[PDB]
Formats: sequence, C-alpha cells, structure tokens
Amino acid sequence: VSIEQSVPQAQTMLVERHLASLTGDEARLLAALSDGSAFALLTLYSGSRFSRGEVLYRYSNAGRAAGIQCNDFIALYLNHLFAQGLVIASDFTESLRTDYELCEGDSDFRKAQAELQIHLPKLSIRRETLRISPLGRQLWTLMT
Amino acid sequence: EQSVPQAQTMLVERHLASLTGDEARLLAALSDGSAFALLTLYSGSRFSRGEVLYRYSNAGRAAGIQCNDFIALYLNHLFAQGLVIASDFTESLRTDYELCEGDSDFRKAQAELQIHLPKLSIRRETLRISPLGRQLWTLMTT
Amino acid sequence: SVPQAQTMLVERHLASLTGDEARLLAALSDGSAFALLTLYSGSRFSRGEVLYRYSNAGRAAGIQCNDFIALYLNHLFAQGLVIASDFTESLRTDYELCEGDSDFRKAQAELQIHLPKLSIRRETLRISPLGRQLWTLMT
Repeated sequence: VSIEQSVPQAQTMLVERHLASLTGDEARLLAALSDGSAFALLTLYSGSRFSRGEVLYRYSNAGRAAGIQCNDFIALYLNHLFAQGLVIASDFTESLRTDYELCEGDSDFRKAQAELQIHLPKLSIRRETLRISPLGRQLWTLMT
Repeated sequence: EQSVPQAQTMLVERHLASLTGDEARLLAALSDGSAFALLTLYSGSRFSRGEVLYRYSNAGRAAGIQCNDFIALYLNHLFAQGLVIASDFTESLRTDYELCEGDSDFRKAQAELQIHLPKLSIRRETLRISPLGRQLWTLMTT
Repeated sequence: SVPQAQTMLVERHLASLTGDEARLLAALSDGSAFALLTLYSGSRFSRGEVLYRYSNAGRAAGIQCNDFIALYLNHLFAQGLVIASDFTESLRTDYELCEGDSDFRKAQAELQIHLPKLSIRRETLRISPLGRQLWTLMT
C-alpha cells in the first residue's frame, strides 16, 4: 500500500488538464467570458455565405478588454479555446457592430484573410458572437 | 534529434497520459470493440449541422464510468484527442438514446444553448474508438 | 527579450510537437503542397466531419515514421496549423498512390463497417496562417 501522496480526484484532473494548461492569455480570455459577456467574432469560412463549408480562422478584439499580453496570437488562442470546447460561436450581435468594424480593419486579420483567399477563393467572413460554452462554464465552476 | 521510440512515446503521452480513471475505462471498453449511445447537439439544423456544441452518453457502469457528472467533459476530451468517432444511429441502442434524451444534465445544456442558438439540433449517434485511438492503444500496449 | 506569453506558447508546442511534425511544418512553410485524402461522413444529416486523413508527404517532408502520418495530420489540423484546399490536378498520381496504401485502405475498411455512406475527398495540404505564425515563433 502506498497512498501518502494522493492520486487526484477526477475534478482536479479535469481542471488541471483543461484550465491550468491554458496559457495566461488564454486564461484571461476565458475569465473575460466567464460572467456571460459576449464579444465580436469574425469567422473565416472556406466557402461563401451561400455554402459556408468549414471554419478556417477566427479573430476577435476580446483580447483588448481581457488584458492579454500578446494580441498578435488571438487567432491561435481562439483555435485552442474552440478545439478544447471551452467557447462557442453564435450569430451576429447588432450591438457589437463597431467592434466587428474594428476587427475587420485589423491589419493582421486582413493578412490572414488574404493568405487564405489564395487557395480558398470563395472564403467568406462571417460576423459571429464569442461566448463561453456549457463545458467551459462547468469547468470554471469546478475550478472556483 | 528526436528518435522514433521518443516520437512514439511522445504520441502516446500527448494523447493518453491525462485520462481520468473513468476515461481510461471507457476507452478500454471502446478498444474491445464496444459501442455506446451518443447524443450530440449541433449548432445548426439537420441539413446544415454546423458545429458540435455538446455530447452526452449514458455509457455509465457498462463503460466503467463512476462519475456520470463529467460525461460531457470526458467525451469532449476524447474527441479532441482524436480517440473516438461518432458513427450513425444504431437501432439496437434505441432504449439508450431514450435514456440520454431524458437526462437532466443533457436537457439543461440544451436549454442553455438554445438561448443563443435557436436552430440547434440533436443527432442520435454511436460512440466507437477511432482508427487513431486503435493505433494509439496498440502503441501504448507495446 | 521574448515576451512571457510567447514563451508559454512556444513551450507548449516544444513539449508536444514531434520531430516529424516539425519537419512537416517546415516543408509546408516553404509553400509546398501535398496530396491529402480525407475520409468523412457521407450522411446528409451529419456535419460530414473528418474521420481520417492521409498523405504521402513522406520523405518529401522528411518524415522518418510514415506509420504515424494520420496521427500527425490529426494534430496539425486540430491545432489549426494547416488547411485542406481543393484537389490539385498536378497531384493526381499522388492521390492514386495514397488511395492504394495499406494504412489508408485499412482505416477505410474499418470505418466503412460502421459508416456505410463513408466518403472520400481528395484535397491539398498546405500551411495555414496559424502554422506560419507558430513556425516563425518556434524558429
């Protein structure tokens, strides 16, 4: 028998694996989403608005309010938060119009879009809304 | 500089090392060839499903799950790690899909999601080990 | 001085990216494009999600263990570091070759049992903007 050091509970493993493993910037983004706040999201889809196909790239200005260190990595951060099931995308929010415009004007986003258009000629921007997912909320609650 | 044995160890580690007891047991069951009921919530309707928003299974004791509270989290992880697939509806899982659809946690997740995604749809699916899951299992058991 | 946030991100990948995946990213970062076969769900009521991907980038990319190509592709796509574009006429022979490879046909046969409308898409593997950015950070 060897139990002096404790094997962690499922709960603990879940929060270590999905939240403690986040980079500080990712964690700050999730924090900003945790009270239900919604942010502007631009999603690049492989096809046009009459046949969207798959999600290729995501961009937001939520990093600014969230206080992230390196806003240059926002698309990388969002890819991870989505891949991990921690956030969701929903439809356009009229009140975020100004934010979409700020995002669409960003030079890094425009660069990414131009790279993707070379080979995906029908690529389209879709204005969406970023929120915490049920799974992200469940994990957040376990952690707190 | 990385050797082949180190690549293999890194692959096994990165996909399999963080599993809970429940997940390790479920994956073992799936590696035997067993399949279980899966209920998936999609952001769009049946002709344009969009993105996966939530997955639920009543796998329970038969799959070795102690903590039914975390089944959506476990499925989320196992899919993210490429370890499992969702195949089509299986008739023989009929009564399990009914159990899933009745479940309280499932229904709550659905209602939350519906607030902001009103075209949301439910699909009955079948959870099985993926080809990558099978390869990794074998690499791991060497 | 490198920003903290950059170090954290780079370290994540240094701990999880294999030599072979690193070499594959590098080949792609040059602008190289490879044959990709994608098995996906062919039911009109599914999202048509990817079930398996295969390529013969192989020696071209400097892959030491071609046994692991499907695992590498799964990881590179999950991490958003590569994209799949349309069929490239130039790669026709490569597509024919991939379609006949053992590992591909085995995965295909496994999946076919349970996914009778299993479909195959011939596509082209390229780096994504995220892949360019990360690979630049890491190098």
